[PDB]
Amino acid sequence: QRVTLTNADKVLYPATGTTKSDIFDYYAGVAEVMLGHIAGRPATRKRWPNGVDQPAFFEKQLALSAPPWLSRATVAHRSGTTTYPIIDSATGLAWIAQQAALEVHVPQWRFVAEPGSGELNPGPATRLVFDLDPGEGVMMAQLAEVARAVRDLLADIGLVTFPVTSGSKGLHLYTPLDEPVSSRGATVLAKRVAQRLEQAMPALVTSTMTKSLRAGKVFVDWSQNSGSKTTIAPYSLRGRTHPTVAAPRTWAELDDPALRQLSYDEVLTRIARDGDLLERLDA
Ligand SMILES: Nc1nc2c(ncn2[C@@H]2O[C@H](COP(=O)(O)OP(=O)(O)OP(=O)(O)O)[C@@H](O)[C@H]2O)c(=O)[nH]1
Ligand SMILES: [Mn+2]
Repeated sequence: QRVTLTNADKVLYPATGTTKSDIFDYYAGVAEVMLGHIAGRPATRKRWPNGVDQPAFFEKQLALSAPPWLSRATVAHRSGTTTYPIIDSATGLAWIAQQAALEVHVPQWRFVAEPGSGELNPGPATRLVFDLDPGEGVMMAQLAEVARAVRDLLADIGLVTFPVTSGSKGLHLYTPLDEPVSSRGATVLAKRVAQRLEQAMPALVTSTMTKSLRAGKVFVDWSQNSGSKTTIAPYSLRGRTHPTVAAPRTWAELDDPALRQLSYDEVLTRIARDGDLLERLDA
């Protein structure tokens, strides 16, 4: 289990001078809190080899050159088969940094080992996710109000919801599923939540993607519960002008109208103070 960090001094975020080495330091720093929420999941790497002012790609297939110690599993998609890495150790996060994989994206299900053969196949959804996107003119205050409304509807079912500022423009919400549920079943439940909210507050919420009608509304994207979709991992850096993070928040923080995205240094400071706000999500 060995990684050599090359171009450690290469700036990946020109705006802030943040380097590959800084990204390595960050991922080392968040390893203990981040690994639980990506354990057992295929990791998709969004890479910016020349930094955030240069092109990115969304890399799913594991390269032939990938180190032999990386855990991996295969997924049959509608075209064929893809081998993914599974990130489950500090060394794995060191590899992520070396790859300039600023963002780590995962589905809401984990691999499960076969009864007799120990072969890894996709298992049930372990959590629901909601991806909340602000339409034009929509401020953080409205995103937070809609997030509370999602939380309340799920609370009517005895489900708990954890808020995450995405690091980009919106909010992500996670709710742990106590009993096993298929990704199909998860997508149905999430869609019904979204639709219920849109019916209750059609001027403030939409459950459909079409952008012509998104202005003034929060689009509550329920579709990333699909087995074939991903959502950025909690604690992931973002490939944006600033090295912001998909940062777990408290509901009390969401009562602040000045609510904003957090930078990676802030997230480290918060972990030092409070540990993992998502500790109960994948326990
Ligand atoms: N195919 C593909 N999917 C992507 C790519 N980048 C992100 N995704 C996925 O597309 C969806 C939206 O991702 P993003 O655009 O990063 O949105 P976000 O993290 O919710 O950030 P904001 O909406 O800006 O707050 C998620 O399902 C991601 O896993 C990409 O380059 N290619
Ligand atoms: Mn979004």
